[PDB]
Amino acid sequence: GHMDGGAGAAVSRALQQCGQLQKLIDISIGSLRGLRTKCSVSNDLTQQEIRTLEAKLVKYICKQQQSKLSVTPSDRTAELNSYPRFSDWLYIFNVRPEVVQEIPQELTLDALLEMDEAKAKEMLRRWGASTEECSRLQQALTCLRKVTG
Repeated sequence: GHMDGGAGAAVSRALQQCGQLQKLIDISIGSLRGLRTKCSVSNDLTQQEIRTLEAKLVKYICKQQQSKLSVTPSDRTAELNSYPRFSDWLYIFNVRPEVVQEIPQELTLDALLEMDEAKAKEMLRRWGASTEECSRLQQALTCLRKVTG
């Protein structure tokens, strides 16, 4: 409710970065994409760069619920309403993609951000998140609803 209401010339700041640029999300995530599989790196400072890239990526994927203050959440686009993509979201903190593959296709982050934290904990725990694993996740999933907006 602060300049949002019409995603016209304001949508560009959420939409160019939705796909057109694809450097911010992909290139930053490529670094962790490598790290998720290849953890033998001789470059310590890059482990820290990657650490930044991960946290930074949340600002790119969840910007559409944060920067929705300029781009109406009721407008954005179907694509912008599909963000943050669970696949491109859980990969940032590792929310066990092993577990997310057990989730029914109708239920996605779309519905996860929609559910209660207590409820989500029990959902995740029913998909393979093994109790403490879920708690580790919950603390990171909460970042979504704490990304401002």
